[PDB]
This record gives sequence, C-alpha cells and structure tokens, in this order.
Amino acid sequence: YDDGTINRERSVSRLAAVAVNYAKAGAHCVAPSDMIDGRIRDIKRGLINANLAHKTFVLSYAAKFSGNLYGPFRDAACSAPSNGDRKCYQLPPAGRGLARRALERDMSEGADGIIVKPSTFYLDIMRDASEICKDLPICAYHVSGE
Amino acid sequence: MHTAEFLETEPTEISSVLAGGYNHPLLRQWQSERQLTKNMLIFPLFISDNPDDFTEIDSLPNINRIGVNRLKDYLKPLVAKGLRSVILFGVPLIPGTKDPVGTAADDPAGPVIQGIKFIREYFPELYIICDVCLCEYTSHGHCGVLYDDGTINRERSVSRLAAVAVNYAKAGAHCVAPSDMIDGRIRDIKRGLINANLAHKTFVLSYAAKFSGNLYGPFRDAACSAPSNGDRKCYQLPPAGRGLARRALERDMSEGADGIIVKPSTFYLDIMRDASEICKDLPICAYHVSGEYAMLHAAAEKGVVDLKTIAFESHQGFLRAGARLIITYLAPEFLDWLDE
Amino acid sequence: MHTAEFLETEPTEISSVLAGGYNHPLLRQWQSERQLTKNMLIFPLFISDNPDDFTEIDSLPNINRIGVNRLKDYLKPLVAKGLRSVILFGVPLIPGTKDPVGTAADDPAGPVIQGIKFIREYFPELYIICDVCLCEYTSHGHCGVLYDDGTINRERSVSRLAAVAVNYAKAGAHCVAPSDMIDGRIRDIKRGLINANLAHKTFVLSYAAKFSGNLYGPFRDAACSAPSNGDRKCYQLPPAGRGLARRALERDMSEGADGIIVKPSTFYLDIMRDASEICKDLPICAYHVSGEYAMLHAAAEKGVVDLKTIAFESHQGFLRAGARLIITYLAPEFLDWLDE
Amino acid sequence: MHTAEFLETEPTEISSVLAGGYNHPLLRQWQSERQLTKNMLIFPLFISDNPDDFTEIDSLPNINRIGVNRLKDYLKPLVAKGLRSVILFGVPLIPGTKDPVGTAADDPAGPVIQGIKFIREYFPELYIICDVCLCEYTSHGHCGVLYDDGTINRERSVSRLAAVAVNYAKAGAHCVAPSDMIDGRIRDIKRGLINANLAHKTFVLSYAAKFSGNLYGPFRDAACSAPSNGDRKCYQLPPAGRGLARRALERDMSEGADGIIVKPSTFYLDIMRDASEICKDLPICAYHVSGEYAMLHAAAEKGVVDLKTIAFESHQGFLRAGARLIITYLAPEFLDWLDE
Ligand SMILES: *[C@H](CCC(=O)O)CC[C@H](*)CCC(=O)O
Ligand SMILES: *[C@H](CCC(=O)O)CC[C@H](*)CCC(=O)O
Ligand SMILES: *[C@H](CCC(=O)O)CC[C@H](*)CCC(=O)O
Ligand SMILES: *[C@H](CCC(=O)O)CC[C@H](*)CCC(=O)O
Ligand SMILES: [Zn+2]
Ligand SMILES: [Zn+2]
Ligand SMILES: [Zn+2]
Repeated sequence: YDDGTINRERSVSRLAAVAVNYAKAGAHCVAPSDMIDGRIRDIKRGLINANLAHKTFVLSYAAKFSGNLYGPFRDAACSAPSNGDRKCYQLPPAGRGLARRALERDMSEGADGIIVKPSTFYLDIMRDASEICKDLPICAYHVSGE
Repeated sequence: MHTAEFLETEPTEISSVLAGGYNHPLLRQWQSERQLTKNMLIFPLFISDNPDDFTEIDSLPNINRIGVNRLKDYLKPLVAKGLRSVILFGVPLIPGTKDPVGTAADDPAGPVIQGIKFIREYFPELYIICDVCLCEYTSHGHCGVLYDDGTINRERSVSRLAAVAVNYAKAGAHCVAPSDMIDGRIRDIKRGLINANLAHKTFVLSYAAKFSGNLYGPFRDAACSAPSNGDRKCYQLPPAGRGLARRALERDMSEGADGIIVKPSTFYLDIMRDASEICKDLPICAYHVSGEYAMLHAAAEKGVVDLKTIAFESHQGFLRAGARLIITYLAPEFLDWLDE
Repeated sequence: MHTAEFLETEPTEISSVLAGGYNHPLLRQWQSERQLTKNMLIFPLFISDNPDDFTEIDSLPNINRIGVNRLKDYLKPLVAKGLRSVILFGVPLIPGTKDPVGTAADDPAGPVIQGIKFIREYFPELYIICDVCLCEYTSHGHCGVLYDDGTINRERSVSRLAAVAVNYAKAGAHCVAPSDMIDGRIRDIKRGLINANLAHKTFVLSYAAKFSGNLYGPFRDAACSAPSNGDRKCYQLPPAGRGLARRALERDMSEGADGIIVKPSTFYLDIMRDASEICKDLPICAYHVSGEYAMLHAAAEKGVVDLKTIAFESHQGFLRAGARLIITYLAPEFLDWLDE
Repeated sequence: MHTAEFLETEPTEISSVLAGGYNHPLLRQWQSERQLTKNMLIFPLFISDNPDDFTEIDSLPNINRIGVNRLKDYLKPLVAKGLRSVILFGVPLIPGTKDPVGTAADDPAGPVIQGIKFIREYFPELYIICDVCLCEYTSHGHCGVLYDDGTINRERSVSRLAAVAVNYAKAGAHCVAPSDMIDGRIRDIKRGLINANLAHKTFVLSYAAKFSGNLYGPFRDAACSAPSNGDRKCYQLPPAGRGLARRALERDMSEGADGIIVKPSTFYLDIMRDASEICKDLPICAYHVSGEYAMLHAAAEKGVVDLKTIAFESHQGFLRAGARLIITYLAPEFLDWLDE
C-alpha cells in the first residue's frame, strides 16, 4: 500500500501468477514463503485453472517465524527489506496459537506439504504440526542462521 | 516486454485472515502463552572446595568456579536485581577426595553443603536447588556406582543417590534435582525424603528427560566431571529417543517428581512440548546447557546473530514450548534486560 | 447413435484435490511415514545340533537348518551386505533330548547357546535375539509345561521360561523374545533378568500379539516343533480376537516389554495399527512368517505376482501400519535390493 | 547333568490372566467384534457382450466372462444358497467399441445395462452394484479421459463418470461404485444423482481407499482393462500412502459416499482400521482382489495352506479390521461353508 503496509489482495494475485508461471516452466513444486494471508488458496486455484494442480506439489511455508536467524540468507539472495521488517506477516516467535492456526489454514487451502522454519529453534512447532498436519509431509528448514 | 502478471482472485475468506492478531508490538506480547518474568530464572553456581576460588572457565562470563568466601560479593547484586533461585554444583578439587562410590558427594565439609549453609545464612530469601549426582565425585566420572565391568549398578547407585539427596535436604537445600538418569532413582529419593520427614518440605525436580549428546562440553570443564572411560549413552537418553523420553517423563512423575527438567533445551523443544502434555499438572523447567549457551556466544561473536536478540528468541521458545521455568547461564543478563 | 454424455459440473473444490501430492516417484517416497532401511531387518537362523548341518527345508531358499561349523561361511556375506541382527531358533535333532519340561532349551551344549557364543566371537557387531519358548524342546511339542490333562501349567511354565531367557542372556544374547503366549510370562522373565543383574543389558521383545492360524506350516517343519496332541488355540490368540490382542499388548508393555512383535504380519496389519497406538512409545516389529513368505513364493511361481514387487509392497505395508522393525526370511534379498 | 532350572516366581497377577476368555470354541466366536453372515457377501460378475459367453479366466473357478443368456443358470443356485448382492463389471469384446472417452460405458445395449435389466427381471431380490469407471471402455485403458499428454483430465473425466453412474441408476442399478480414484468424482456423481431425482434411491459406495500395486493381474485379464501406456500410479494411491488414504476417506465421505471400499484387503488391513475410525458412521467394505484370491489358490495348491482354512482366516480378518461387507470371488464357497 502507499503506506508501506502489505496489500493482501494485490500480493496474492501476483504471487499466484509467479507460482503458476514456475510450474508452467517446469518446476515440480512451488513453496510460497510470503506468509501473506490466504496466499495458498489463490495459488492452488491458480494451478487448478492452469490444469497444473495434479502435477504440482504445493509446499507451504505455513509456520514461518520472524526472528534473528536469516542473516546469511539475506546476504546471498540480496533480499533484505529496505524499510522496516517482516513482523506483521512472519509469525512472532512466541506465537504458538498463530502458528497452529496458520497450519490448519494452509492445509485447508490446498497445501500438499508444510515447511516449519526455522527448525531447531521451533522444534515444538514441528511437533504441533505433526499432529495438526498428520496426513501431510512435514519439512524442516535448517536456516542459514542456524 | 515481460510485464507483471496478476491472477484474477476471489474475495478474501475470513478464515484466511490472521493479520489482525499481530500487527502491533503489544499484540505480539499478547500472543505469548506466557510471559518471561524474573522469578522464572534459576542460575547455576559452581562451588569450589577452595574457599577463595574465582576461576573463569572457557572464557565465558557466567561460568566461574567460586569458593564460599567469594560468594557473598558475587550474589549480592544478582539478588539485588531480583534473582530468586540458584542450582548448586560441587567441584571438589582437593586430591584424594574422589572415590568409586562418590563419598564426598554429601561431605558436610564439601562445597555443596558449605554453600547451602552460607546461602541460608546470608541470603535467606534465595531458593536453593542442588543437583544430585555422583559424577562430580567419583574417580571414574560416571553418574552412578559401577559393576566391576564398568556398567552401572542400579540398586547400589539409587541407594547412594537417595542418601545424598536426603543429606542435602537435611543441610537446608529446598530442592533436590537428580541428574543421574538411573532407572527408578526418583522413587528411592522420594521414599528417602518421606522417611526423613522432609518430603513435605523438599521439591523434587527431576531431570526426567535428559539427553546424551554433544552439548555439555563447557559444563564438564567447569565441574570437572567428564567420564574417565566411555560415555553416558546407556543411561542418558539417545537424542532420537522420543518414546523413551515420554516413558521417562511418566515414570518420574509417577515416582514423586514435583517438577521436571528437560535438558538440553533449544535442541529438545519438541520434548518440552511432549512434557507439557504428559506432565501438564507439573512445572516444566528448561535447562539451557553450557553447550547451547556457548554456541550462542560463539555465533554472536562471529556476527551471525545478536546476543541479546537470540537470547530472547531462544528463551521465549522455552516458554512457547511449555516450560514455566528456566535454568540458564544468561540469568545475570536477563535480570537487567527484563528491567527495560 | 449412442454418444458420450457429459454432465454439467461445478468448479473444482480445492478440498477434492489430492493429486499434487503423489505425481512423481520421489513424492511417492515422501508420502511414506517411514522408509525401509537395512538396519530394520532381522533374519531368522535355525541352528541344528549337528555342527555340519546345512539342510534345506520345503525347497525355500532362506529356511535352512545350519550347524555351527557352517555358520561363518553363511553369515559372512550377509553381514557383508549390512545385516545387523539375527533371531535364533534351536533344532536339537539328537534323540532323547526332548522331555516334558524342555530341559534342553538352555543346554549350554545346545545349538542356541552354541550359536550365541559362536556369533559373539566371530561377528561381534551382530545384534543377537533368541526366541524363548519350549515347543522346540518338549516331547509333546507345546510351548509350555503341561498339567496331567494336557493343558498348560501357567506357573510352572513361566518359571521354566524365565530361566531359559536369563540363561540365554547369561550366555550372551542381547535380546530375548518370548513366543509362548502364556499368561504373565513377561513379568517373570523381566523379574528374572532384574534379579540376574541383566535387565539393563537385555531387550525384551515380546511376541505380545501372536495369533493361532494356518500360516506356520514351514516353520514347524524347520524347527520340528509341531504340537503332538491338539493345537495352540488356548494360548495363541484367536484370529478374530481384536479385544484380546489389545489387552495382550497393554499387559506385555506393563510387565516390562521393551518392544513388541505382531505375528503373523500381512494378515494382521490392523493389529499392527492397534499396537502403534497402544504401544506408541515402543518399537513395533512385524514377523513375516514362514506361511506368508512361502505364500508369496508360491504366488510368484504361478505368475500371479512379481516376487521382488510384492515383497516390497508387503514390507512397506508393515511400515505403513506402524512397524519400525521386521523379522523376515526375505532379509538376504532386501540386503541386495535396498542397494539399488 | 544339565537339569531343568525353574525360577522362583511371585503369585499370579489377575491382570496377567487372559486365558479365561478363549478356552472354548464358542468363546473364540464370542471374541469376534462381528460375525460372518451370508448377507455380507458381494460377488463380482463379469458380463461379456457375447450373450452366449462362458469363458474361464486364468483357470480360477470364480472368474468367468458370462453373457446374459448364460446368467440365469449361473445365478440361480447361488441365489438359491442365499446370495444377496452382485457387483457388475462390463467386458465389451466387440471391435470398434472402445474409444478415448469411454462412450460404450453407458451403452444401453452394453453388457452392464443389459445385465442390470436381466437381473432386475429374473432376480428381483438381488441387490445390484455396478462398478463405475472408464478403463474397461477406453482404447487407452485408463480410468479417465486424458489430456493430449496422456495425463488425466480431471474435469472431463468426472463429467463423464457422473453421467455413466446416473445412467446405470436410471437403468435400474441400486448402487454405483466409482473405482476411478479421480479427484472429486464422488461430489459430481452425487450431484448428478440428486439432479436425476435418484439420490434417495442410489447407494454410493466409493472405492475411496484404492491402492496401486501388484495384485490386480487376473482382474485385468478378465475385464480386459489394462492401461495401454504406463500405469495408474498418479491416481491410485501409493501403497505407502497412509496420510493420502486417510484424506481420501474424509473427502469421499464429505462428498456424499454412503459406504466405502478399501482395496486390496488383506494387504491393506490397517487402512481398514483407519477407515473404521474416520468413517465410523458408514459401512466399510473389503475388496478381496483377484491377486489376493489367486495367491490363496496358488498357496493352497503348493500345500502351504488349506484353502477353506486360510479363506476363513483372511475373511475374518476383514471383519476384525472394521469391515462389515466383503466383495469376494470366494462368495460361492462361503455360501456353502457358512451352512456348516
Ligand atoms: C523465507 C524468507 C526468508 C527471509 O529472509 O525472511 C524463505 C527463505 C528462508 C531461508 C532463510 C535462511 O536460510 O536463512
Ligand atoms: C546433568 C549432567 C550433565 C553432563 O555433563 O552429563 C547435570 C548438569 C547439566 C548441565 C550441563 C551443561 O550446562 O552443559
Ligand atoms: C512363535 C511360534 C510359532 C509356531 O509354530 O506356533 C515363534 C516362531 C514364529 C515364526 C513362525 C513362522 O515363521 O512361520
Ligand atoms: C478397481 C480397478 C482395478 C484395476 O485393475 O486397477 C476396480 C476393480 C477392482 C478389482 C480388482 C481385482 O479383483 O483384482
Ligand atoms: Zn551425573
Ligand atoms: Zn512355542
Ligand atoms: Zn478404472
């Protein structure tokens, strides 16, 4: 938005296109790492409309936490925010209840698998995920900081 | 021209929308199942049998071997800043003291019982926890009494351990924390306290889920307790052993534990979560071990993380995972930090 | 003309769409709750009291009666290929050896204890499991000691069984697996190991859910253990007995089992699933029995199935159902197969 | 002398004692969660478009391709013996009939709809189930309509499938059983029946948990439906896919299934158990597939098992695992067997 806050609808519209476009290019799996509300639904609908949903694994970063452990990644992918931080979309580290809800949401919206990130420092969320998302593959992201 | 494609999407579902819950720093606080307070912190002390000792270990700030004449200067400002509890470890450095059955463990002239009397005298409001084990006191460095083949003698070990724990309580410890991981030791320590008319006064804080691993290096240097031959893999739990941890938690609660410790902490947060279910009616305590503590210092010096920042992240993680208490070498820092 | 009718349908619901999860062979691997590794495999050995024995049974490749001087040539390439564990069954063929109380079961000159010493000597890294029962050693062929009326004497049986199991452990077995299904035998074997100062060294792997049925034919031929009069229906569980299986699982865990075996396997996969809940904190082991093994060979020769293919399908099914270990006569094949 | 050692043991614990529950053959019946009755049995029929056909397949007794003028002689004694239900599969052998969209699937002159009318006329008490899929009717042998790249076209497939299922119901089938495993097909078939004013008359029995594997050989020979290019691994579930099975079960129930089929049976008994929880309010049906059926025959000819005996063991296992219905090629045998 002009105020520097995230535009949900515009964002998920853009994100869904990028994900379809990668699949169209030949990616087997898309892993949305944006943490923007409802993006998995729009990406799944996008793949369905593209006749690609039966070919494309959606691996959501459903439980993705804000924190101090992404330093080196940011250096390698040169993606640091210019103004401010990710605290209003990445989950707050103490936010267990929000993680649990984000896990239920992303599975409900079409995720075939889920990523918990960071890993070691969020092992309890992995355990929470292993219950909520028991019928789905869970993937741990050992982040650059870890 | 490659241009920015935007897909046509449907109206927002209310079920998708989480953002209203954490858009402001006060809400990110509100989202915690429990807040970090000063009285949750337990600080380990290593007492030397040299009363004038103040030896720094591995260049870490909050791991020193301290003798009793040095304890009052050291604790005064800590207690000043709201420190509520300590966990004592003994380091008898005098030669000929260690033997195969850990005789010095409950030596009334030993640093643990000397420290207990010092602290009950000079800091009567401090809550005293003593570690209960034999590894700091056996010549072989193992947590129990051994068979001739070097394996652990269960019955002989728990018999010895139960005496040490009663003897600390008799000396004035408020809490005993058996760290030996020897099968059934909590039952024998509880029965021991009951027979001593001390069970109604003594909190038993079991190290119920205590894992073998690579994270105890610095501790071993400070308490000089490394095993002499082999390792702890047949009594400390194997890191992949979730099922064994769950059973050890049910066991220790059944045998009388008033509280449980999960150790190490960060690397075993999922066991904390498992403990928060099995042991839901008991206090859970996280032990931020010396390896975890020095790992954060190492990372912060190399510029990978910010020490205060990752310290808060790690310690909030304990609370997120179910712990309501924390043993940590960073207690002096948090007694300042939680002020601001 | 009859033409192809197509109904008008609504847009796809996201909830309907599962296909994104298994459209590629790596994903069909990802979908497994656990993968098949070499160290999960346990291979049965039938040791003969004739030290030069190498007798093939029922024309099956991986059921031979083998004497001790023949064991090293036989195990060497198996261990070569990563075999980690064996389960010993004794077959005393010398006349006058069998009697009504199974005296030869723990004969130090018997093939089980001879095999244990051979293997601890020549293959010190192999994990040794011994079957614990009397059927291979009684003249009447029953798993326990009998009353004069031919029915099982519980107390006399478990007393005998507990000694055999301690005696195998004393000889060097790492694990005992009581297959007798006689009420309360695990309690008595555990107490026996405890009294022998061996319980901290010996894994008790109970055949807790062991069913009577039609699938043990070939085994009986190889271990020569068929009952002489009647059958096992009053101690082995009745195939329809789900409630009794569930109770036998709770019982054996309560009495000290460190692990449990469900047997047979394929035909009792639902009991494996039941076990994975009741015994969630313990290793579950599937026994692919001789009847199940020869059934697959029979089917594959008649062209109904592909042996390697249905072998992988059946053994993945064990893991799907909750097992993390497998006793199987197809272990030599999987030690090659899991390479490719 | 080696003598028979007996350990000293404690008095029997009541908790150990299970034997009082199954010491008599009537009690071993009592222990079943449900008994095997005739009306639980569903027998598959393969109808040929040659009305005088009676072709035996793979030398198995209860897999024949039968034409309609031969059906009354064949069903009469079966129905005589209490057969309550049949599941129809069509085998159009006339050339030029198969095409890429399965047009002949609902051909009113086709063997399924001819068989439905024959049976409603001549056996008005028989409960008729028809398999709903396109594999027996497509030139390419796949269960759905394909994209030019040979992959399944979901929307086109479920549109076609829903019509076939309505058309069978319109013809007089009491039940449709979609075996296609194509995402969301049950929703579209249910909506189709609703729009046809037939949903209150038609049981939808989904093959919800239907696995890819090695056990469909003989069926493929009898219904001549083998895929021409490749296999069914991207729509049939992968054998290790427990999580996908559980989700497919929840999905199909949510989309309108009145009952569910788990297939194959013996090799997927744990999924039956999973289904008995998820789908506890619905009938569960086990499909003893042609591969499983011929495997038992193969084993019984080689002398590994007794056919009647392992047949009862396997079919009781279905019921033990949660099934209250069974599709089985052994129905003619059980209609005699359950008499004695
Ligand atoms: C998530 C966003 C990361 C971030 O920089 O906020 C996608 C990549 C995560 C890996 C991070 C790492 O390896 O540190
Ligand atoms: C448990 C035994 C530790 C060991 O060295 O095995 C009691 C003390 C644990 C704290 C260890 C640490 O701070 O690293
Ligand atoms: C259990 C008793 C078997 C029996 O013959 O009753 C111990 C061995 C089981 C393996 C049986 C097999 O492989 O068929
Ligand atoms: C499901 C599809 C079977 C297949 O050939 O893929 C419908 C019929 C199942 C019965 C198969 C059998 O009896 O082997
Ligand atoms: Zn210790
Ligand atoms: Zn036996
Ligand atoms: Zn089909």
